[PDB]
Amino acid sequence: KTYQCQYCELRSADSSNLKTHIKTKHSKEK
Ligand SMILES: [Zn+2]
Repeated sequence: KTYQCQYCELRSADSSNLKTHIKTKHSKEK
């Protein structure tokens, strides 16, 4: 149905936007 995060538990709809969420609120290994 939707796409979820891989760090917390916040969803958007599809990868399309979700990608951004991650980079800024989790910032891979930065
Ligand atoms: Zn997240």
